[PDB]
Amino acid sequence: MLVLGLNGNFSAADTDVVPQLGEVFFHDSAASLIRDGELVAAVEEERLNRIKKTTKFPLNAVRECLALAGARPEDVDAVGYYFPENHIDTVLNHLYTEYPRAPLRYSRELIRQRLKEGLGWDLPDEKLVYVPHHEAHAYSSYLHSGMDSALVLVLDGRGELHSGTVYRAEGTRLEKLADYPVPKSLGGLYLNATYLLGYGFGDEYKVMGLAPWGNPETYRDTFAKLYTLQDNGEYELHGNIMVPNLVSPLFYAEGFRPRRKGEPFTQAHRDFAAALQETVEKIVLHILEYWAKTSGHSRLCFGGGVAHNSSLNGLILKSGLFDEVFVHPASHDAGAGEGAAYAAAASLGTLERPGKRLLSASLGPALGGREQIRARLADWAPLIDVEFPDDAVETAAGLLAEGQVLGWAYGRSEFGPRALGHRSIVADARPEENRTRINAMVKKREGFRPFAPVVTAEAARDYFDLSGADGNHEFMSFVVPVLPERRTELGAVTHVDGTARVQVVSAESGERFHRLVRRFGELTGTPVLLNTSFNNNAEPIVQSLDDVVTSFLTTDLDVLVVEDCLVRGKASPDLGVLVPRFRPVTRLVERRTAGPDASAGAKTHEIHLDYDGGPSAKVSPELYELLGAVDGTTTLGDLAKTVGGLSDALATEVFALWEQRFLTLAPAGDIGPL
Amino acid sequence: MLVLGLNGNFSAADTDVVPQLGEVFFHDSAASLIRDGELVAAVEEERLNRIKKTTKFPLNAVRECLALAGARPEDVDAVGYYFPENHIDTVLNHLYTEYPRAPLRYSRELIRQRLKEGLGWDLPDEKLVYVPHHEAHAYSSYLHSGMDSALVLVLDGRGELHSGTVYRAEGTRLEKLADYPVPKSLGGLYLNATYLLGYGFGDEYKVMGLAPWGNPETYRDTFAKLYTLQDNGEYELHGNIMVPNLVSPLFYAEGFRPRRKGEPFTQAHRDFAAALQETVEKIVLHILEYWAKTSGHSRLCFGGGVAHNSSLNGLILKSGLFDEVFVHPASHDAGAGEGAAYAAAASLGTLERPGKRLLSASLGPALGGREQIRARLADWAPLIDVEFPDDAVETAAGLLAEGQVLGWAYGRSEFGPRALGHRSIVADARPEENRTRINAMVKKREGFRPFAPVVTAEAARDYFDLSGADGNHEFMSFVVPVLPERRTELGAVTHVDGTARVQVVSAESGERFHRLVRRFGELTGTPVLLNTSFNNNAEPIVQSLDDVVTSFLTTDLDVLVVEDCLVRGKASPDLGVLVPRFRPVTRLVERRTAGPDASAGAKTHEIHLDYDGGPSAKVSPELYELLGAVDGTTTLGDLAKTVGGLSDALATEVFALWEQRFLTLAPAGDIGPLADD
Ligand SMILES: COc1cc2cc(c1Cl)NC(=O)C[C@H](O)/C(C)=C/[C@H](C)[C@@H](O[C@](N)(O)OP(=O)(O)OC[C@H]1O[C@@H](n3cnc4c(N)ncnc43)[C@H](O)[C@@H]1O)CC(=O)[C@H](OC)/C=C/C=C(\C)C2
Ligand SMILES: COc1cc2cc(c1Cl)NC(=O)C[C@H](O)/C(C)=C/[C@H](C)[C@@H](O)CC(=O)[C@H](OC)/C=C/C=C(\C)C2
Ligand SMILES: NC(=O)OP(=O)(O)OC[C@H]1O[C@@H](n2cnc3c(N)ncnc32)[C@H](O)[C@@H]1O
Ligand SMILES: [Fe+3]
Ligand SMILES: [Fe+3]
Repeated sequence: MLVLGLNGNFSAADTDVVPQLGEVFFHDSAASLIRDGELVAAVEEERLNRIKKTTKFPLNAVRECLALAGARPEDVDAVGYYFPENHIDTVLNHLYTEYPRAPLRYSRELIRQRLKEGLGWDLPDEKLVYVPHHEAHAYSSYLHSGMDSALVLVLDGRGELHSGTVYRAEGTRLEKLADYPVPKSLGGLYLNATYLLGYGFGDEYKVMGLAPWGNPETYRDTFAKLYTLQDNGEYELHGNIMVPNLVSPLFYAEGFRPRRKGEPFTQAHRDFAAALQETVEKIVLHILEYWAKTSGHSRLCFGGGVAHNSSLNGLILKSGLFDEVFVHPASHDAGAGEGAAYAAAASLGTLERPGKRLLSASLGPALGGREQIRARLADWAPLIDVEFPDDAVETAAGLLAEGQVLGWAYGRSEFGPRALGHRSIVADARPEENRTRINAMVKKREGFRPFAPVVTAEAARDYFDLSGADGNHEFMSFVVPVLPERRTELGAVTHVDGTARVQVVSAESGERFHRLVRRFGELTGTPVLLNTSFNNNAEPIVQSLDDVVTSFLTTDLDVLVVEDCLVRGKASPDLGVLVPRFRPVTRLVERRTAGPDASAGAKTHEIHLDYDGGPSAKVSPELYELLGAVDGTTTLGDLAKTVGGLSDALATEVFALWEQRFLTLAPAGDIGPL
Repeated sequence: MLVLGLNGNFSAADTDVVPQLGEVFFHDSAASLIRDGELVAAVEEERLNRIKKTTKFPLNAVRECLALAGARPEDVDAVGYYFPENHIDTVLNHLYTEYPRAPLRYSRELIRQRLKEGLGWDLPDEKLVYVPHHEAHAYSSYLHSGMDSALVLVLDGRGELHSGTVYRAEGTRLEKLADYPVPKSLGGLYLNATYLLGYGFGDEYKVMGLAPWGNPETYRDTFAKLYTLQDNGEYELHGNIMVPNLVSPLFYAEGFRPRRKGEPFTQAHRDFAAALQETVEKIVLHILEYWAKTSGHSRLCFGGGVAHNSSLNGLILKSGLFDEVFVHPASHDAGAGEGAAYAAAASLGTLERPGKRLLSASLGPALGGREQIRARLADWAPLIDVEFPDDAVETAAGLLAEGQVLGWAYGRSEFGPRALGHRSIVADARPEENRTRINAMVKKREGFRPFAPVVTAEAARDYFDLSGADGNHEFMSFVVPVLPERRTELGAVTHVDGTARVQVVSAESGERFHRLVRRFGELTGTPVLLNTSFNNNAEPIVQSLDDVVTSFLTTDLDVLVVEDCLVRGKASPDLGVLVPRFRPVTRLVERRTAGPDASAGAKTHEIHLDYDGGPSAKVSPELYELLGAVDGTTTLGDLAKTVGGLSDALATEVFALWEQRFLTLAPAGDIGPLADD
């Protein structure tokens, strides 16, 4: 039994199903492969097309999952999709009425067209199974919990008809106990409030990271007008007929002005986040306190996108409601695509389930074999020096104790948004300056942002207060208090409220990462490391070896440890050996506007990425002429000859387009099949 | 007492408040001027920036209105805005949360800045009065009716809180009787249904025009699921949590598939439109039966964008519920902007009302004086031939009897969507072939589109059944039956169901136009002319002389009559003398896309208009080099020398771009400041 789980929209690589398709229309595209009830491969398409939270069809992710399982398309028994057929088709139909040129191609045709053109796979209609959205979520959260009975809560933005569902799980059987309608969505509320702080979709864990810095008293009574806790676990949210945002009209009325991009976060902003975070905690625990005593379950699985609110999770944990809580590492819509596979298996036959709680998220493609990795790093020789230590883990621990900030790339990439020892950036967790520098120089992000610690399983309770229910901490699902007497020791990973979004690494969850953290503690007295995700501000988590090296050279990391190799940047790196290649979304424009006296304005030159929310950048006339000559095989040095050679000015300008990922710069060739 | 009325959004000429601002966010921008209670001036901004139903701030319209009234900006005593301040500023706030780089400027700051930068007018804060949206509509519709009391129904898409409002009007007082919430919008219902026919915002009247071609029984039981008539004049519309459209999910579930661009209208399309039109009539008649009995009133003023549904208006007329029915020529938001002026006068002091019923929509800027018109037509000499007849009306009447289609441009331009004898295209109404002749070869639009007749006040009742009630027919607000014994005589202007959207021109509403139609009737025994708007598919109704000449040269009209001058197109017109100018929204672009093997794709060159829903067109490398050198003074022929000269190929390509209005092509200079009459 081999079943493919699918989620996302149906856009090709270079175009969208309608032009400029909005970024929220079936996002977080991914493919999951389960076989005999075990989850053998999972990767979000964002890692492969390099578009964060992409909507495009997860074609590459399917191909990558088939390869990791050693399977051909013909070997797959069923395909699940994380929404009912009528719902996705009605939304497609709506997009079509707004874009009268788009052909009427609905989801069944589009899935079968993508799989046939992109993999040579004629999917039979009988094998494609559509699935209720929260049923998919619930399966994913619950079957990977290691529990035989539980209460499953699914809260997200919305499914086909509900914003929240409560399930009873026993064995492999789900039983609905409750749902909440779409206009009560807590993910809708949280996204709605997020737009008031200059953020947009995807930024909601920044708002959650800002809330501890604020006082939830200021706007407590303002938010109180937007919801009412009712009896027997019910609640109402209170809408308006002004704008499609639940939060802005009332806060506008009260003098609150939405933050602009590039403006500092004022104390009024910090208090807003705090009040928002408190509201959602109040409602969810209201729901949970009720359904805990009503259904009788002492164990909770929490899924849906809202279950990535680690702060909420840490408060469910510290409440007394449950003895055991489980959260999947992908609880957002990519997790729901995995669930669709389990739900498809159950509709055609019986449902095989995992036999242990999921401990590792390391489920994507790997970097390659020892020899193709060494061969590909040779192709980067004009930019990097490489060492091969006897014990890279031992060497990396020493470098970490010397104050070096490392990139750490090993094995298969992490499914879900957190890095857990396979595509990580790590540093000493003790100096509070490391939070300031890694925020401002490395990840190039907002100073208020916290940093998550990884601690060994054996020293966890020496540092963090895990009391209350037993939660799973392998995937950074829970915010926990740092023990008061350790807060100054762990200055980089302790937040303003004394909490941390902790990962507890064990030999069974990540053997090599546990080795790194244990050996660091033997050298320093502190088996705790700072562990942020290995990506700059312009990209999702790095996937391939070329991704890892590109990101290392274009961020300000000290050393890269990739599959036992020690990589450092060359003194004077030679950008001219690198082969420029357009991304399928890369676009070059020469534009003239109206000018003074109804004239043609002066020319400008822009590179941009052709998707909703995609960035853009001005380029010189010289580089505009250079990038126009890109053929995918000629190096940047030989291309630059047609504008008179690769001057230092041009290489710097290219280096900045590279850092914003406007196009691919990598040595000739590629690593080859893994 | 001099009051400015404003409506629309606050975008500049060359950008929008937020980028690519949606075409629905405060549309049909217009300025209006009332002095001592009379509407002295009013033009929609679309006429001046040439963007149909534009949302941009109506700064030009304001300047035109001040000049037609001989007023300094500092002479204005109050400015009125057609929405309340919390509402527009809350919508702006929402646009600002979705575009976090947009400066936080709300409506009061934005109105003042457009008037200080654009006119030098430091607007005092105490002069700006914001007005409830259906209150503005109501004033416009009732103060021009000539009625001393009436029931007022305002039914549009949306105001701050309502989608329909019912008033009692006595003298100058409005008294609210009822309302319907936003989710019951019939305007919204109609626009939702328009999207399923491959059309969009601004095409509703096309959908109304298609409805007679179809049988409302096919989808009658399907629409019945979307609404319910209730007691006490209430109705419910039945939503869904699937998509922001009331109609599409149910029809998708029953196999209805929305029309694509360029597809022919199938019988199911025609039936859908018919069933859609039958529903809105049924509901609006259900509202009105109740409020005509309950208020007991015999006079009705109907306002809001839904009141441009002339089919609905005629059915209301043929119902025996009212004795009189009045409809303002601009019942869409441009009229709320006028009404906003009155409501500001009522708020700030006393409300002066119009003496008589409004008879003529001819409230815009005028073409110009006799001398400067002759001078400007001289600049156009390389492309046109011009005669100066002794009686142009008499010359025109014979031409029309001869079978020519005529451009007709006189005086001040018509407020509202209808052309009524000041910016019109006119032809013999008798031959049925003249429909496809003027549709397919002149307007260049769908052929099903029927054509409106203009009849004389004297002959009117000899051709149309104006019975049922006394409706005002000076603005084509009412569709009426054509008398069966005349339906064959009037072949170009009789729809498939026997009806017509009649203008009735009198010596009082439009003298010159009335003489024209009367004379043609003396020459033919049929005092009916076909009357359509003077504009091709890519522009609103023309405004300036250069607009009128441009439009004549880029359509296939036989003759143009413009202020007593007869203009025809030269055998070979000389495009080289026209001076190209960029419009503020013109963008010229060289584009490269991703190619195979991760390469750079092909350089495509294109011109486009940078506003939501604006057109675009591919251009040759040679025209791209030429257009990029446009300096706004040098002629096309002199610019063309930098690429080898204006070859016939380039002139054709430029001409096709001219025809789609991508840029302004016009002789050097302008007609100059429009002089005083
Ligand atoms: C113009 O036309 C329409 C317009 C609209 C609706 C429609 C139409 Cl047609 N009509 C339809 O039907 C939509 C259809 O159905 C659809 C696209 C459904 C997709 C699959 C659904 O995706 C899901 N299932 O919500 O994915 P999930 O990954 O689990 O979670 C994600 C949620 O969780 C929260 N969240 C994450 N992180 C934290 C944290 N750390 N703390 C607290 N909250 C957090 C997030 O904040 C977010 O709210 C997308 C969705 O919800 C949208 O906002 C993301 C609301 C979108 C609503 C609109 C655009 C108005
Ligand atoms: C994304 O943000 C949105 C989207 C919608 C609504 C609102 C908002 Cl903020 N909220 C309002 O309040 C709208 C406001 O009042 C407005 C533009 C009023 C003009 C003058 C009316 O004409 C609106 C209509 O009637 C329009 O049909 C032409 C249907 C529009 C529905 C929409 C534009 C859906
Ligand atoms: N704020 C606001 O809405 O302005 P507004 O007074 O100009 O009305 C526009 C509305 O009238 C509806 N509408 C326009 N023409 C229509 C027609 N011929 N039939 C029905 N509805 C129509 C249109 O589809 C849209 O819902
Ligand atoms: Fe979800
Ligand atoms: Fe309106």
